[PDB]
Amino acid sequence: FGVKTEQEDVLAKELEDVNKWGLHVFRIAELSGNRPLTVIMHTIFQERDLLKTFKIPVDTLITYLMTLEDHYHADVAYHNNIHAADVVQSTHVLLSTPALEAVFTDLEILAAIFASAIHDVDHPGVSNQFLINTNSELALMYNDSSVLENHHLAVGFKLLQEENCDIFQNLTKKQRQSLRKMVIDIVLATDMSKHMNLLADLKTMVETKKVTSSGVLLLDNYSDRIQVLQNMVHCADLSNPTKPLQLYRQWTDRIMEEFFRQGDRERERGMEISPMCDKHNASVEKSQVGFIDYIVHPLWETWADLVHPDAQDILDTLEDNREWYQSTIP
Ligand SMILES: COc1ccc(C2=NN(C3CCCCCC3)C(=O)C2(C)C)cc1OCCCCOc1ccc(-c2nnn[nH]2)cc1
Ligand SMILES: [Mg+2]
Ligand SMILES: [Mg+2]
Ligand SMILES: [Zn+2]
Repeated sequence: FGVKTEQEDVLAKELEDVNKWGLHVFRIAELSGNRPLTVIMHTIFQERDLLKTFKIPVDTLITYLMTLEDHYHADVAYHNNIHAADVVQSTHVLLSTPALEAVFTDLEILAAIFASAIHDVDHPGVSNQFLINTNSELALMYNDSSVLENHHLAVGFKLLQEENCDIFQNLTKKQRQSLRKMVIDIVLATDMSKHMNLLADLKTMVETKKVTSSGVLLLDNYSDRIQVLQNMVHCADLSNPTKPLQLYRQWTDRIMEEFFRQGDRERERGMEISPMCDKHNASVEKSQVGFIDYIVHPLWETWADLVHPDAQDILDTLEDNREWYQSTIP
């Protein structure tokens, strides 16, 4: 044929939901043969006309995406290619919000989506602090500073150097330097050690908010533009509790598998077991309510204020999920 396979058709039908919060990302992972990041990135690049805008050869895009997807670990429960695909797709929906219409350049949009795609690549499924405490090679290479996030960037960029992988080959040096700086600034902002300063800056921006040509945010300097993109990808990274409950609970199962495996490695080595990593002293439900109350709701309430009323349904889902987890605590 020159026509898709029946499995390719069922996948194409699921990918019609790519512009919606609550995409069936686990179903896309199954239908694509464990290629959700490649098919979601390819769909988004075609939808936003990024191949034409950036003169990206389609074979180069697909080669890079498969290579990037292959550097995520299928034997890590949470920080895998499905999480990367989910953050990409969630960023893509946030970039389309009414309040940001015509705000960002094509290069800023490419930076946010590419950053989302690479932001956890080659994640070993243990925390920065675990890597530091174990004298791991990664912690030594990055001098204990944003160890994982430095690594994700270095890998994401180094893979551009593999055979037919340079998706930026037709960008000018000016475009490449601007893109690279923005991608670095965004992925380094995914380190949870930066969360309280990012949130403080987002709150300051909401308090001093300006809108222009009616209803659209005014961002007239790099500091403000990069801060919104950093907070946007950080919101996407912390989006699991804002999703329909069938999706959220799969994310909770996966993060707790990864945390409990780290806690097993800590216990067996005589280390202090990290917060929420002890399967013998766990409350999954209390931990989700704490996560929402102290991290996810303060961030998403502030994001919702910046883009008000655009994120009202996302904030309502978060509040409903929080009440659901609270109601299951013995
Ligand atoms: C779908 O689910 C989760 C997805 C991801 C995480 C993460 N978590 N983090 C780190 C976040 C910071 C806390 C440590 C964990 C690591 C990541 O790097 C990431 C990987 C972002 C976690 C998910 O949920 C698992 C429950 C954690 C409970 O998080 C909290 C926080 C705060 C208080 C609190 N404060 N004051 N009083 N209580 C209680 C509980
Ligand atoms: Mg592995
Ligand atoms: Mg990360
Ligand atoms: Zn992540």
